Amino acid sequence: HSDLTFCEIILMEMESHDAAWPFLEPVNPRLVSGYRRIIKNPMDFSTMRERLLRGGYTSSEEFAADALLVFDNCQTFNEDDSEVGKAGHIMRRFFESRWEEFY
Ligand SMILES: CCOC(=O)c1cn(C)c(=O)cc1Cl
Repeated sequence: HSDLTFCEIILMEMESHDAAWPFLEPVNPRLVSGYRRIIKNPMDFSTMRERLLRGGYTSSEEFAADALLVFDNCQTFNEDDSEVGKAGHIMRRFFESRWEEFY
């Protein structure tokens, strides 16, 4: 239980983060040219929220994979000095930091 209880804590903390704005909702491929072709497994905080709420995470490890996928996607599609890339680096370092000072 404590495993999934922390997942809620961190997801909430990511959702409300200043740098979270690129990752709150699925990327809209109609608005982002090339996104469909380049990113095979899209992921975002609202998708993780839906699954978490509907109980669909077996372990804290499955949750971490989705979180890391968000930031791997970010780094694959965006330049590191792009506005989205900069936000993703802040978010990625925030996640790894929060996650580790518990596990
Ligand atoms: C809220 C709009 O965010 C974006 O436009 C965007 C988000 N992600 C996660 C990307 O990888 C690329 C863009 Cl353009």
